[PDB]
Amino acid sequence: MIQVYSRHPAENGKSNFLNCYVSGFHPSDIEVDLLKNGERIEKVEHSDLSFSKDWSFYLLYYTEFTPTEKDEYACRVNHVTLSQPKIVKWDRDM
Repeated sequence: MIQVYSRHPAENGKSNFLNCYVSGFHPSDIEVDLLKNGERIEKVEHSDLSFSKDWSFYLLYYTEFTPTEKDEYACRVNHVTLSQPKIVKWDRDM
């Protein structure tokens, strides 16, 4: 599926980057977003590099986060094969 992590330890009150790996899916025809309990964060930027058929060797996107006792962070991915994108939530509040 998807395996999310962070670049640094979860410190309640810091801003830092949410890391969502998506591997095996040629970047050209997939969709991935960074969420909060199924809510689009939005401050996320990675531009696809498809060109033609593309080559998945490392897909990652990045968004500003601040962990709180209330908010859960998830990363959603969809491909033509799936009829529904999947959510992977980061172990700290799930």
